Amino acid sequence: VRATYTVIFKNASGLPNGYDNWGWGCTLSYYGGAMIINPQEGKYGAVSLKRNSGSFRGGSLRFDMKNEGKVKILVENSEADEKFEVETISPSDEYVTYILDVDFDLPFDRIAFQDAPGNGDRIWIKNLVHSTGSADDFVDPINLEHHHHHH
Ligand code: NA
Repeated sequence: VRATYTVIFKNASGLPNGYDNWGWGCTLSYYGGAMIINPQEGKYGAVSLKRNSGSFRGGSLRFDMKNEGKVKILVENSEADEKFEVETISPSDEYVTYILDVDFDLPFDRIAFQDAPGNGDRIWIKNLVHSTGSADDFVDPINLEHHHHHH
């Protein structure tokens, strides 16, 4: 019952180690540790972070995000040709941390962030982690590693 946390990236200066991007309709740039998604207008651009090898199953996704528009979070199984909408996130000027249960009943090898309104709103992502356990049971190894010196 020990949860496995998989840190996908903290600060990004490029595509996460062991991942490719199998989305469309965006350009990517990296500054301030953020993966900066620039969707093109009219494309509903997505970044689909594709594991080179293996799959996650269930549990929960943790990440920081700011975004000028609504963002659709998905997981996908490449082999089964199956997508699952995890959540749609409202616009925010400031980074907000989300921890979201993945209720998909299949393994997933892809985690996607999509420009839902398709108007080209930018999206900024940092600190992407997967846990095998639930959102309520998530003990963030990222925030824990900031305050370890104190308590
Ligand atoms: Na844009």
